[PDB]
Amino acid sequence: QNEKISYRIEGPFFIIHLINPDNLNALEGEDYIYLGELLELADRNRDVYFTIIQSSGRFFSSGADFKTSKWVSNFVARNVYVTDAFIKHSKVLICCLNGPAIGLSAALVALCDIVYSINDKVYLLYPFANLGLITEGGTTVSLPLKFGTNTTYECLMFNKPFKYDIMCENGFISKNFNMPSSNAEAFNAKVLEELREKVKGLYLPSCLGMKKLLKSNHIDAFNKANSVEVNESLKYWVDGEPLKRFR
Amino acid sequence: QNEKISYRIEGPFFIIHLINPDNLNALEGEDYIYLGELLELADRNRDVYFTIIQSSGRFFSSGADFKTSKWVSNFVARNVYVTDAFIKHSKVLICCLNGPAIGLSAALVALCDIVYSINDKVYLLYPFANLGLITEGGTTVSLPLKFGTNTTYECLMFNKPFKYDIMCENGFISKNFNMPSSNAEAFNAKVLEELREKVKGLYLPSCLGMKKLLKSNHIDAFNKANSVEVNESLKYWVDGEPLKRFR
Amino acid sequence: QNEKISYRIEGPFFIIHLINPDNLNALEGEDYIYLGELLELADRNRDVYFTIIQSSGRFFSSGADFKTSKWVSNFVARNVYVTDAFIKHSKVLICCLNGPAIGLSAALVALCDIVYSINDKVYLLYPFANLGLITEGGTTVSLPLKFGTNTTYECLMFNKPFKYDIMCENGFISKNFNMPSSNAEAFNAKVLEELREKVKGLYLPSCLGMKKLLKSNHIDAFNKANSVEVNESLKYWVDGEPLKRFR
Repeated sequence: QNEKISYRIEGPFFIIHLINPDNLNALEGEDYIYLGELLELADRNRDVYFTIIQSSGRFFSSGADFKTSKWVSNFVARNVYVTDAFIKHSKVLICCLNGPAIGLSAALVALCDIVYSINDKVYLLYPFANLGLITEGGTTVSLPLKFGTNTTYECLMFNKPFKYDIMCENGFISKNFNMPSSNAEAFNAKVLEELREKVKGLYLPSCLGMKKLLKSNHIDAFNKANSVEVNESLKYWVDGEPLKRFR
Repeated sequence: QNEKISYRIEGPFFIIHLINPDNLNALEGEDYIYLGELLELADRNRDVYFTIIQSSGRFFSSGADFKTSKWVSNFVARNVYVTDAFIKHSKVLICCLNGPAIGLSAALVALCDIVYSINDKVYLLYPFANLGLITEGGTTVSLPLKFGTNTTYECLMFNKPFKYDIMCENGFISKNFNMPSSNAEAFNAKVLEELREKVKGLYLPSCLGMKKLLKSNHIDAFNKANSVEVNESLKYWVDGEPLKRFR
Repeated sequence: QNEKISYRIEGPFFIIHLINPDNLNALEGEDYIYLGELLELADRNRDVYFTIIQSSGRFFSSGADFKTSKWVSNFVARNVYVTDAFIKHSKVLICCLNGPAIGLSAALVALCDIVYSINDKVYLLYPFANLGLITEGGTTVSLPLKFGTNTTYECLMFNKPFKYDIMCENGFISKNFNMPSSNAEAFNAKVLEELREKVKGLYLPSCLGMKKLLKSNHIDAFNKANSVEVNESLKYWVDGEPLKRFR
């Protein structure tokens, strides 16, 4: 197991927690892999109906941690594995956004089923054009779907944040808790307090039955997207440009 | 014919009216069937270009009326038939929302082409998780399409209303008449007054031509949805849980 | 070359300009064709990454210029060619909306990737029902996608504008410059000033790589749409009604 990311179960809630606020929860390849496996884990567990993903500090995650060298063949394997696990996960994926997210970790927020926000200073940022890359983590599908093509084009092409006012206008954030971003702990605990309230009286196997159908609406497109995003990425690595621009 | 639901024709407008406000226009299986047949009716009638669906009282409809017992094989046959008729209907479907709608009658509001609202206290509610069921009436497709996946997940998974402020933010309501919900009669009559204004000067066969193309965008998905929703539902009935939870 | 529409290149920006404000930039068939060819042009040019489309005066365009007569077989050939060129264009399409757009020129605004507006008095209008026609310029796909089915039905069926407040609520306008619509010149120049700012530091081949993937999400539907819109249109011409209603 891993000291940047913890997890526990709590009735129907399998809870994953990024516990490295000092480093703005930047994640390395093996961290993304681990995160992928925790989902595989919650997904086998027959008592779990909701995978909640929380973080810490002032950022949800600043994304990739930057510290023949086909280290990029791991970078790529990273993308595929973790993106696959989200796309396919059958439990209801909930993300507690305690601050900005960037890069692949931002793409993963966009694959979650429900998102809640600590306050209105949150944003998602996809700096691909800036690092001479293209879309990853299913964003080809996930961004236009959840924010619209024209907004997606404005943000991706010109490396601009999908800010909070955009998130509400498109219903991306299912609720804002409007709390200090000093206290991520209380926000994460407030969310789970309410989740515990909302599930009372429900028949949870219905939720999974319902996700099973809703998921079918785009599952093929999500997978197609993951596949072709990776293929086309290689054209960009072999050119070399991404590397020069890691500085 | 049937004493819970009336209808008349009025130039291009085939008007269907739920006329049972005392019982908050709850509908039984045969009522949904009848409603399905009235659409088949308007759909054959070559003078009709708009099927308007109005109700009465303080509710548009509270949905299913609850009053070897394979009565559920009728419940199921109900869903399939009436959902089919909406999906396939070729006239422009307009719904005059005089108050909340619940359940299948709420799903049918989501299949209508245009919706108008009496005032800002209207809502749609889909209590499937609460009755140990899954999605029905094409909601698998219709909700994410018209409100977005993240909002759909928040409302369905946790049995919460799609309230009015959500409906505007997603353009679901094409106009609010902002009238007392004492007077549904005047609201229904105001809507038809305006509809009569708006059609003047138009070439109505163009409207049907245009719906024919727009409809093609999701017709397969709607049908796939109706089919698999029903199949998967049976897994839930045979378990029994829906029944225990009718109390 | 053509005296109603100019163009120049300026680093990565291929700029097309409708320069006939006196006639509210109404366009004839051969004008739409030319516009189609300018795109084919920018699309071959390997130094170009953005095709910017600007206009002049108080209108972006009032659409079709109205001034055995199978002149309609040219009307139709017009639609197909120019709609094809937009659908398929691989450079990032940006449209600077200096005032209202109508008809096919409005449909082409809806095919652009990004749109900016001079001020909040802009609108798009699709008067097809009014001229006994159906959808053209891919609007069958483009309108519901970018504004939603219910709003699309309200505007098309009843010949009403997609006004500015609707455009923001659906993220259609990626930024409003809030300037006098006296001065279109300054607005067009302000847009290009900012575009020049935003591209600095980026790796432009990433933008085209990203559009290549995003475009794939609906390219088949757009093409299907162009094809069947044309086929079904002929049923309406042969009836004659469009012609009677050109007065």
